[PDB]
Amino acid sequence: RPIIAFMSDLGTTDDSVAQCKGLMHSICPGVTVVDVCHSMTPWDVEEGARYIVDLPRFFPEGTVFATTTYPATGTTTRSVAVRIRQAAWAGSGDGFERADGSYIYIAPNNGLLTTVLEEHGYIEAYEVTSTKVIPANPEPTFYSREMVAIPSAHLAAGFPLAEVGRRLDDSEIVRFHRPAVEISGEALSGVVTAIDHPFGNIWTNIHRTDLEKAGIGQGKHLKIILDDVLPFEAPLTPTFADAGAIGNIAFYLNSRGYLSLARNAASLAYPYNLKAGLKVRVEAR
Amino acid sequence: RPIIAFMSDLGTTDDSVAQCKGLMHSICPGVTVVDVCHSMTPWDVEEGARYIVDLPRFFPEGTVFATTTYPATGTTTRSVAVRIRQAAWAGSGDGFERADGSYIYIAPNNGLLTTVLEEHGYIEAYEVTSTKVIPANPEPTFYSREMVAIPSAHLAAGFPLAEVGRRLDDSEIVRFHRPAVEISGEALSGVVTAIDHPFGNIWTNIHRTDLEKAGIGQGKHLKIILDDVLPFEAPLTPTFADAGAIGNIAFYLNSRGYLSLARNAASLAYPYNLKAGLKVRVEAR
Amino acid sequence: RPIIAFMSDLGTTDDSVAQCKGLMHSICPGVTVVDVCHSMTPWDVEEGARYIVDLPRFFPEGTVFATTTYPATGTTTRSVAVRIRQAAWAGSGDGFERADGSYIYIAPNNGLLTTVLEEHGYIEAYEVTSTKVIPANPEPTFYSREMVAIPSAHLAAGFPLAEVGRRLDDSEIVRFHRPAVEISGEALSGVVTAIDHPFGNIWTNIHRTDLEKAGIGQGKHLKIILDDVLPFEAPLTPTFADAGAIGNIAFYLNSRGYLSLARNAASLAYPYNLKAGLKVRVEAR
Amino acid sequence: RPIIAFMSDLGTTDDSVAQCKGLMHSICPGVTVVDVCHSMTPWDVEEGARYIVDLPRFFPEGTVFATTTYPATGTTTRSVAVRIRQAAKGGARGQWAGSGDGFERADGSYIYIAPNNGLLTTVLEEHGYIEAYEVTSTKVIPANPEPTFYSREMVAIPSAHLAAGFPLAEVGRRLDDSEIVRFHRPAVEISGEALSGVVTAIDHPFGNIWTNIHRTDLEKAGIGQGKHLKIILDDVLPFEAPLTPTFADAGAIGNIAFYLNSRGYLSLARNAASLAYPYNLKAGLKVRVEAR
Amino acid sequence: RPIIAFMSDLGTTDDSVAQCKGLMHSICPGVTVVDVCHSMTPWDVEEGARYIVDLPRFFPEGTVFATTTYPATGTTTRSVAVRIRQAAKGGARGQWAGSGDGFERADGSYIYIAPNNGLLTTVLEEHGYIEAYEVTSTKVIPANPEPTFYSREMVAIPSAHLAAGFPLAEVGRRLDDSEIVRFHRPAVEISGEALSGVVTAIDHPFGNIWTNIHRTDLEKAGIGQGKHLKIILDDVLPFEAPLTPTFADAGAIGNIAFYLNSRGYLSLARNAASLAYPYNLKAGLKVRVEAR
Amino acid sequence: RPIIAFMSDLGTTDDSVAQCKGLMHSICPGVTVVDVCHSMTPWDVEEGARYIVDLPRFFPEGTVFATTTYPATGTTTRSVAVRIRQAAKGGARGQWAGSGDGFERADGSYIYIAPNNGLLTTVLEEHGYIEAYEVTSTKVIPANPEPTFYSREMVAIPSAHLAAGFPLAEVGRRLDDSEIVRFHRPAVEISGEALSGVVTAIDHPFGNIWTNIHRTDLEKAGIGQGKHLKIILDDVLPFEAPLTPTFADAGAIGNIAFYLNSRGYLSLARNAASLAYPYNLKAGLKVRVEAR
Ligand SMILES: Nc1ncnc2c1ncn2[C@@H]1O[C@H](CO)[C@@H](O)[C@H]1O
Ligand SMILES: Nc1ncnc2c1ncn2[C@@H]1O[C@H](CO)[C@@H](O)[C@H]1O
Ligand SMILES: Nc1ncnc2c1ncn2[C@@H]1O[C@H](CO)[C@@H](O)[C@H]1O
Ligand SMILES: Nc1ncnc2c1ncn2[C@@H]1O[C@H](CO)[C@@H](O)[C@H]1O
Ligand SMILES: Nc1ncnc2c1ncn2[C@@H]1O[C@H](CO)[C@@H](O)[C@H]1O
Ligand SMILES: Nc1ncnc2c1ncn2[C@@H]1O[C@H](CO)[C@@H](O)[C@H]1O
Ligand code: MET
Ligand code: MET
Ligand code: MET
Ligand code: MET
Ligand code: MET
Ligand code: MET
Repeated sequence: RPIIAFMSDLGTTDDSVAQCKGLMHSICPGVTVVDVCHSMTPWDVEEGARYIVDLPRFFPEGTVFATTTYPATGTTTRSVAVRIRQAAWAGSGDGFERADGSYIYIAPNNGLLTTVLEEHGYIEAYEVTSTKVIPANPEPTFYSREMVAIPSAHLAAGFPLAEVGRRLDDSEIVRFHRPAVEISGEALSGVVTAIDHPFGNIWTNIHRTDLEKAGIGQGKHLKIILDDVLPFEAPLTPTFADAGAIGNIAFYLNSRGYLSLARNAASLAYPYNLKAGLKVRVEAR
Repeated sequence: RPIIAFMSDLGTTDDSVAQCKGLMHSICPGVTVVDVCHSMTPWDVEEGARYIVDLPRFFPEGTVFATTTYPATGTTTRSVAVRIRQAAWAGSGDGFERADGSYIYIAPNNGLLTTVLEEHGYIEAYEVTSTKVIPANPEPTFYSREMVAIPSAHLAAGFPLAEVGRRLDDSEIVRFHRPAVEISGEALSGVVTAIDHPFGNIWTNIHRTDLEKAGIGQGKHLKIILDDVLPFEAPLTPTFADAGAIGNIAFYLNSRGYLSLARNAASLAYPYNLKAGLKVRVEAR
Repeated sequence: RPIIAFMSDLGTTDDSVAQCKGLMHSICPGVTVVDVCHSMTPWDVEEGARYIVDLPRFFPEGTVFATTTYPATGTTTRSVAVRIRQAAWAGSGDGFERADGSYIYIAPNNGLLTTVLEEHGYIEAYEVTSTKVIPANPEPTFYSREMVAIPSAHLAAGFPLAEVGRRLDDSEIVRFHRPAVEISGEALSGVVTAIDHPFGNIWTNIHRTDLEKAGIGQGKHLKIILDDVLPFEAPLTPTFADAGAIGNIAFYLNSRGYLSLARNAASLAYPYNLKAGLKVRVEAR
Repeated sequence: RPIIAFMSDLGTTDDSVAQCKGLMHSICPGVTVVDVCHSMTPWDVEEGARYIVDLPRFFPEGTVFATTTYPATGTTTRSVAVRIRQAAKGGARGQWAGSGDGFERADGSYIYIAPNNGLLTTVLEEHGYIEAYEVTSTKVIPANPEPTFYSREMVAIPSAHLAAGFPLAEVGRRLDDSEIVRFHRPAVEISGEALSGVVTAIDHPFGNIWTNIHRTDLEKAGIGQGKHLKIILDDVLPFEAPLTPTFADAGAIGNIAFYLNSRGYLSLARNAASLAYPYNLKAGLKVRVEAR
Repeated sequence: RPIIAFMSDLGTTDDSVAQCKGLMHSICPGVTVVDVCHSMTPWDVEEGARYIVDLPRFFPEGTVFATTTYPATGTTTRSVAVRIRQAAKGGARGQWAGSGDGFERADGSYIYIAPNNGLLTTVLEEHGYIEAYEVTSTKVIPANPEPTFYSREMVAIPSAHLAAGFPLAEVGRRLDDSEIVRFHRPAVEISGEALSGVVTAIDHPFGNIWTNIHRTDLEKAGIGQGKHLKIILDDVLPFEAPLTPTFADAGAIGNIAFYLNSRGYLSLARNAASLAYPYNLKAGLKVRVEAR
Repeated sequence: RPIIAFMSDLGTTDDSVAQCKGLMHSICPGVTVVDVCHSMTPWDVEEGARYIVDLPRFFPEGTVFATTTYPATGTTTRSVAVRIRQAAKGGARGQWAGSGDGFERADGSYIYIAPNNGLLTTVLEEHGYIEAYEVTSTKVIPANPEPTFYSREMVAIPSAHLAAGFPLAEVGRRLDDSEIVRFHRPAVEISGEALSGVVTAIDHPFGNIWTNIHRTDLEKAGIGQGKHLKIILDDVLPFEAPLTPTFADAGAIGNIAFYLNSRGYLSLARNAASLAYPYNLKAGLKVRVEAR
């Protein structure tokens, strides 16, 4: 039962995604295509990375991840196809253990896989050039279809990964550089990485382990200032309801393990026009 | 061929729904996940109820409905899993008769299933606590995944419903209270329950049976006033085209059996900024 | 492995599409429903046509296309079901050749299939009236479900096309009339047919063959004026990156073969409030 | 104590109006410049016309009206300056303005000066005029006018000379009536028990709705105070109310009121609430009026 | 050289204000009409009140304040005209306005005329008054007032007669204090180290935030210049800053400042940046003040 | 008949401007306060500068310009008051304003008073000045200025004393030229057949586009009336048109026009249509000009 999990910037308003799915079913009969999302901000490689970095442990072994925003479409660039190592457990009971090397990502070689590779490691990476799995005459503006969707379907059908093209050195895989959290005492500086739609919760790049280094744990009183102006105060709690009344401010670690801000069953970011990229300062005593 | 029909407030812009689907396929290989919608207004239990109340007759028997907006995520609350009684026919010819007790809903116990239970009745309801079908260590902020998606997949795989947890008394199932239509002569008062996106038609809580009690039938001339200010007049007709010219006002019973307002092949609500919650007054003579 | 590719104006915010899919699975067990899109501008038959005209070559033979915007819902009108001739190749290598007569469209008879029929031709067309494949008592406002979704599933299950109703003459199939490109020297006049969401690229009705007639080929310097006011200049290039710096203007043939405008990895239409329908004038020397 | 009442499309965000006023004071020391408004939709002469046609009876005799939207600035066109005949009564009833029984205004006692582009159409129609002149004399306009600023050069500057007592007939040659540009207004159509017209304006900042159906139109149709009416907008919104003097007659806050506005025309509104703004109702919607 | 200071809800987009001014000049030749503002939210008497309560000390004695939002226009209601007692000192400190030590204003030297609908509540509260009269004499209002335009008929027109020297006591009968409509304002609540109040206004066009906590409230709570404060908005935004004279005392551009505004009330802002606009902060948010 | 021309960032929605005017009349009875505009973007001194630099030639000699955006209000800063030298000619051609050949203005005949924060940069640059003084005397400012309201305390109030004839040199000590704060403006870059600059302003309410390329810049580049030009905005929109006197020279309504604006700078627009608004074109876009 092959599965392709599909994340793109192709949108939800025309036939772009369906063209890809038709070909996926053409190449791999009985494939199941699971949509991640197709509404990421176009060409925002760091935003796309967030939508795909923690997928593996949720999916059956052998799942292929087709992940793409392709602003360099039509150029001599070629996609990269990678077998990751550690799935890094979700599910009922104690969850579902996944064996190493059980997932393949295929994407533009433009940094999209940066955090996937950082968190999971990888066993082998190849550039995708073989006309066995890509068109001999690719549509210049549609590499998300030609260089990702189509070869992802061959990989799901069991095309041997090592035959898609030559093996890449680690230096040939493009990566983006994320801003580091800055820690001084129990005072941390970071950024808003995302507005958690559709709730308007606010996600930061400050991880649980950053909090731990600052001696911040559950129940610690925090002050969080956004963009050096807008202040919030709350204890660190497991979840939204811990803020008490509807509308109250909660500080919590999100399901990804990162410090987040929210109103309890109300939207925090939207009424204040808050967006990703704002500076975050965290203070505890 | 097991089917899970999935309705959530999780949105369409990140990997939340895909995490659920991966696990559903992990737990129930060969399951088909049919998306209802994932864009309901967060925490609006009455809006969610509308999207799920009339699903059963459309689906093959044995379908599991995973339906969730979970503002109490992370608390000691537990989901409820319910086998409904009457499917309450759709399809070609005279439609498809569905046997009693053929569908299971699983949802937060927060009133989401209120109208499902009212229209279909139910045979048996259980709280979902067994670590055979939920995580032993659930992600606090993600009960829509942990307490709905994951156990819905076990139920679809044939996990016995009565083993998910203890059986609930009817008093333990939370319900919301809907405002009643008020009837005086052939004058009715109700509310706008929904803007019918993407058309901008206007749906009210005034049912066919309310109209019947007021002696209002097909062709009756009506005056409908919204929010005690904005007036419309038309005869009650079966459909949009019966208004005549494009843009003309039609009054009709929607596919759910409720009195609705529309412009013929044009949007009524959007140009006038009309939204759910407005008072509705209906007058006939 | 039957496939229905589903394009509608039913939206993504309620249970409308799921009601259709439930019935499709009810009628054709093991069917795969592939969503094209459901967010087309309601009742815009020319916009819908664009989303479905080039689908066939992407899909396995035997695929049924269920395509619908149905403003005449509830009237005596009946859908048309058509076996097209030429699929008109996509895929790896030299692509996937599709045999003639391998696809069926079913749609309102309201012009939606106009360009499908123009580009592919057709072998046979029927009105859909048999209560073997439509309801004996159709919901007046829901013909997209009753007259398209339901019979599309019977066709996918192998219901013989010629038995859905009587065979239509070509004169009985409604068509819309598209505005023609006007060519004078190497000066062309057309219109913006679409904003290419989510990128904000601008698509025109000026085809590669129109450019060829004007002696315009790759590298030719063009001036394009929108709405007789807003000017742009660039050489014709294969793709976005050929504009050079991020934000620079590119002129290119889109994946459909039509002259298009874009900023390189930035949105052209949105900052300038540009929308479909604007006049397009093209000048070369 | 001369007065220039100044209506333009120059806006309120830069020094354009002040340049005009500086010059008005330079030419007519002691002048008072009374702003009408400066926010009209640029180049909409029919909107501009509504802001100036009712002014004369409110002002002291001798007042000069400098009124201008000038899209033909810098061309060979020249402004028209005109002495009107009747100051004219106005309002829901038709009366002189002021305390007591109001202030009767003498004939021939106001001058309008404007681009000759139709801006004065309803001024001339409602007030009549004695003689009209094109404005060409370099005694009252620049010898070398700023091409893009005729609202200053050909309206503000000569209006101040006129306010200072410069003889109107010496601004340039007399115009024939046929040389005066006019726009054409939609007529009200009248059946016995009914009337059709149009929304002419949203009454800012309240959101009241003004139509072109005049008191005299109502009278011809046998409609007077207290008459139960239906007023349908856009053939889709059938409002019902009696014709009343004012908003509060509708009773509760928010209730629909039908009334003659302060210009003498049938209008709709909500009592101390905005009718047009919540529902995006705008000028140009068709109006049907029916006696019930 | 009489002055009428004119505050209305008539807006700045049509000829309504000019009609009023034309009549003011007709009645009081030589008058100067000083616009206060005309953009107040229609029918919001508490907002209108804030625009007029601090005016007297800024104007020459004899100045008449014509202040009006008139949703009851055209009813049997009549305007109130009143001679106030104390011009009153104001500001962050409480002083006379002007150069040097400021200009002391004599008592009984300003008249307000307004709809009797509560608009003058804080004027009367802060200044006191000698006598109040309903405005009924057709010496100073029309015999047949335009029903929808009492702001012109019952405020503008009589204000000009008063400016011209018409005796206040002859405008109509004396009112008892109980006949003067008043609105009720939220009181500041005071604990020893803390205070609760409300945002009364966003200070346009800067986006500063004004509260109802007055200097005298701070003094009662032992809070003076330099005191470290917390000001929490909407029980969700806990701003912290010392109380300072002005914006630049916050240091860097964009930093939060707490200060007494020019009306004497505790306010919050950013130094040469907008506080309220980027975050959609609006009047009505709860305020909690704490000494730190 | 003294005049104060008043430009501020105080806005048009509350009583701030009226407080200033009340005081101006208190100090200079008989003064006329001519509003320039009050809607400038707060604290944008370069925008404020554009609203005041062209004023002098339009006003009678002796006119005082009170011009203020004051983000440093309440600090030790003091306003600068200055007698300018040349009133200066202006416009597309460079001429005196007014009828006939215009009104020549004497030197040394206007005073500007402003925060010393660069607001007067282009005023001083284009007009020159005789002497500049810091404003400190309590004869003309309050002994105890309202900390947040220096636009009133340190500009409005002393401007009225100056209008009343108070000797400029007695407002405080003479400043050295180096003590006058200035902002720095982008220079136009000139190649033989081409020029680069910037959009300085959108011309509201029309949506015309103003650049910093001056008539004298065009002359240096050999560009005169009728010259076929290309003007590229943001290196993405290559407009083409001949240089013409005015908008209507473009022919049909909506056609692109290139012209020298009333301030003397190269501008782009559509003939009786808005260029900038439909496409969200704003100040700050780069400009390239090419002779064709
Ligand atoms: N204007 C554009 N500039 C650069 N890349 C684009 C543009 N429009 C679409 N694309 C890219 O083309 C890809 C499809 O091949 C999409 O994933 C998208 O990132
Ligand atoms: N700010 C919030 N307050 C309460 N519940 C939330 C919030 N954000 C997301 N959730 C809920 O968490 C659920 C996922 O477990 C979603 O269904 C959603 O209802
Ligand atoms: N107001 C309306 N007027 C005409 N058709 C409509 C309207 N609302 C929905 N529909 C149509 O009903 C169809 C469903 O049967 C949709 O495809 C849609 O086109
Ligand atoms: N782009 C434009 N096209 C035509 N006329 C204009 C334009 N911009 C301003 N004007 C006109 O110039 C006049 C000033 O002379 C204004 O009254 C205005 O109507
Ligand atoms: N729709 C309305 N309802 C009540 N009062 C109104 C309305 N429109 C304008 N007014 C009032 O009429 C006054 C003029 O007499 C204005 O001050 C204003 O407050
Ligand atoms: N938040 C603020 N920061 C700095 N200056 C301000 C602020 N609000 C108003 N001002 C200034 O105060 C002046 C009045 O003294 C105004 O001209 C204005 O520029
Ligand atoms: C991504 S834009 C170019 C590729 C294709 N035409 C599409 O719209 O998806
Ligand atoms: C619903 S918010 C918390 C759960 C998860 N992080 C999500 O975004 O869906
Ligand atoms: C398309 S509107 C009428 C059909 C159905 N009620 C729906 O909302 O889709
Ligand atoms: C309307 S163009 C003439 C006015 C002047 N050019 C300005 O706006 O500054
Ligand atoms: C506020 S209604 C009175 C004013 C007048 N009717 C107008 O707006 O023209
Ligand atoms: C710009 S702050 C000084 C003005 C005054 N505080 C006001 O806005 O009322």
